[PDB]
Amino acid sequence: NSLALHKVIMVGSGGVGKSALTLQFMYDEFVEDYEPTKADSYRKKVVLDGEEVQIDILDTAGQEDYAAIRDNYFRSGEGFLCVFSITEMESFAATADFREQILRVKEDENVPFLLVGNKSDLEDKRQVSVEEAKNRAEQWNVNYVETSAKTRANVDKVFFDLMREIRARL
Ligand SMILES: Nc1nc2c(ncn2[C@@H]2O[C@H](COP(=O)(O)OP(=O)(O)O)[C@@H](O)[C@H]2O)c(=O)[nH]1
Ligand SMILES: *S(=O)(=O)c1ccc(S(=O)(=O)Nc2cc(F)cc(OC)c2)c2c1OCCO2
Ligand SMILES: [Ca+2]
Ligand SMILES: [Ca+2]
Ligand SMILES: [Ca+2]
Repeated sequence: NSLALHKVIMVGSGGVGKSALTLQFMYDEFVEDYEPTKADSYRKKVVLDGEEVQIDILDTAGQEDYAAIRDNYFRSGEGFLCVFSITEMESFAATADFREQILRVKEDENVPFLLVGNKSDLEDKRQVSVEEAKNRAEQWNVNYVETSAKTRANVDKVFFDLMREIRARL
């Protein structure tokens, strides 16, 4: 009677595509204006490897600055999509901070976690090399996936593959 509930948290610096990825996954729409300061949760039934489950997505927005609240939000998460934009090197640099924030709270270096390089449809504006992102993912023992919220490339993959990590590790 009770479905598995996979609790996913989007993290990453501003403008990288957290909301656009979420809204593409949820509603099959590329949304380009979503309030940068708006954090919201989303829930959908999805059939994961043939099992009906519920995904809950917390689309964070960095507005909450009070560390105890931010940590409470992370503590509740079971898996993390750590998003940067391949067109903004500083957003890639910033991923280290989210990683540490998550590790401090979850206290488990194997927490379900994907490094997501979004905006793969903007190859001509790339600032982060595939090599260096892959190297960082290797250092963290996480998978690296490049996505485009615009074209839908690997959007279902990152949510499904994270749910597979949650299923396996919890
Ligand atoms: N070209 C392109 N633009 C994107 C992609 N994902 C997000 N954007 C754009 O980047 C801006 C910020 O995206 P948003 O999801 O609001 O970033 P957030 O601050 O991480 O939630 C928006 O104007 C989006 O249209 C993508 O995959 N490709
Ligand atoms: S709450 O459900 O009232 C809530 C959720 C999310 C945010 S936020 O994403 O704007 N701030 C966060 C939340 C995180 F889990 C992590 C952050 O750093 C990655 C930032 C939020 C609230 O309520 C208060 C305002 O912010
Ligand atoms: Ca769960
Ligand atoms: Ca957003
Ligand atoms: Ca869909």
